Amino acid sequence: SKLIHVPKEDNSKEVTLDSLLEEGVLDKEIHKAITRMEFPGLTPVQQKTIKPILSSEDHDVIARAKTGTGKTFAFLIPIFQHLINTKFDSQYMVKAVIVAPTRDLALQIEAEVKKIHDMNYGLKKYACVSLVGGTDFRAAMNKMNKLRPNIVIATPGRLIDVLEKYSNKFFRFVDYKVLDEADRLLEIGFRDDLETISGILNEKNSKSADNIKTLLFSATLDDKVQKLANNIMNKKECLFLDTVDKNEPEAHERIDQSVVISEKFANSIFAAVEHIKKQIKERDSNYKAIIFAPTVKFTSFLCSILKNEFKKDLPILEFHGKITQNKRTSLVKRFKKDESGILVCTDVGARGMDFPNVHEVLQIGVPSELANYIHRIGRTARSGKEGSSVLFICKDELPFVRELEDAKNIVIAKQEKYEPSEEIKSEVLEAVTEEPEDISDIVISLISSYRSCIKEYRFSERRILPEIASTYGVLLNDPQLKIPVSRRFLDKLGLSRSPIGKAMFEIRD
DNA sequence: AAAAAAA
Ligand SMILES: Nc1ncnc2c1ncn2[C@@H]1O[C@H](COP(=O)(O)OP(=O)(O)O)[C@@H](O)[C@H]1O
Ligand code: BEF
Ligand SMILES: [Mg+2]
Repeated sequence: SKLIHVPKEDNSKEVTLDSLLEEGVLDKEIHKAITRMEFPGLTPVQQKTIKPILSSEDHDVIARAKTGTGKTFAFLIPIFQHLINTKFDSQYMVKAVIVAPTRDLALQIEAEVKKIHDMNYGLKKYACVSLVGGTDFRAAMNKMNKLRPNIVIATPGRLIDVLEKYSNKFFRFVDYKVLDEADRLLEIGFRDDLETISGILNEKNSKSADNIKTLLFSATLDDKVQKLANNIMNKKECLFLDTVDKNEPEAHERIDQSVVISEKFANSIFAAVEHIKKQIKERDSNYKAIIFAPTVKFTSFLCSILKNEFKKDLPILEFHGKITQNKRTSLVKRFKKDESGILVCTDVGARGMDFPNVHEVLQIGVPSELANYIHRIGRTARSGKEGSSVLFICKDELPFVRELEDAKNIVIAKQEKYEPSEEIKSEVLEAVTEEPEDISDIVISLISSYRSCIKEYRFSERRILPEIASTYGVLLNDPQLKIPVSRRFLDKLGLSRSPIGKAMFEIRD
């Protein structure tokens, strides 16, 4: 369809709750709720989104705004407004459906809705139910029946599982569709589900198949999403709202970025520990940080080290997809509340998760996708606070830092090399209690992980994978050693006819 | 065998 740009404007008349109230856009009850949150003033994207999202019964909406700049309320407020605008029509039906790439994010958005509810008990009538995977279906549906929610937040899969069973009962009158972190939801493995959801909701709707308004939000998107969103967009023209200049980088300016480069990938483990150690001393245990890792196993493994190396000083929270949803929710709450501590996680906590007052965002290795570099370091410097970011890598990963400059215009001015002392190496290797068999899996996971993103990050397959592989030897403290595997397994890997596979592995059946 | 996400 037709895309209409609305570029960033420096000379723009401000927008406030009071103005939007006096202008008649916002009813008193939502104003009352948002004002009590005692924000200085509406963030750019909020000022730019609210009126348009409510404005025409036509145009779809895309909105780009940097991390932690209030993109949530930027659509949660208009929704509530729309709910107030139609309180006598279909008062027991879902009118707004919000979708998010992870469960914790969905639950977080739900919690935000609950905050809105908390700031004004008059808005509790507009009930809200979350539909995410890893929780009891029956209970969720019991909640659905009980409350008759006007707002649903969900993850695609469970939402499909709900729709295929109860599309007629709750979802026959949706008017708004919200894709938070829209770009991720349009990636492979998500897009089909979103297209399915879109199809079902459009098919089921009573007024028309083009009734629903679609809202796309993310810190990272371009026009190339609209080509990917074409099948889920209904309206004839799309409203692109951008709080960022076209040339300007998507990364947040207030983030103090740096990158530590090592000879080997394993070294980055030593660099991170030495860095954290320095911070705890200089900050007197007043340290709140998030550290990212490529895989679940490397996360869990890194957690062991950090626990052995820093549990005297701080709490170490392990956070990844293989954690049960209860533990995830609880630890998320704890890290949200706690003043200090270290959150060791995969990319489950890369997008959208708002942990207040995080000092530093560390990264061992590279993200699952280029864009997720922006989101990762986005976990800090949120809501007007300052923040720092450190990227721990080795030379064989440097083509990634280059691709950060080429694609996203992101330049890390602060670079420096790193080589570990024998002391720190001894200290860390002493902190490893994992058997060789486990180390094997841990490194293999990294091999598999880094293999998948070679084409994406411009890596040299012949140079990168053996480096990742030698980690095994480094951890077992025998550099010349190779990972012991069976021929059939290496054949499953498909590297049996490769010099690399021979260079990284030792067939020991 | 490799974030996440449907069991
Ligand atoms: N208008 C505002 N002024 C100041 N802080 C805000 C405002 N709106 C939201 N926030 C804060 O921003 C934090 C995270 O914002 P979020 O909605 O996650 O932004 P994004 O989705 O763009 O990352 C929340 O803790 C919230 O309290
Ligand atoms: F809305 Be964002 F993903 F916090
Ligand atoms: Mg964000």
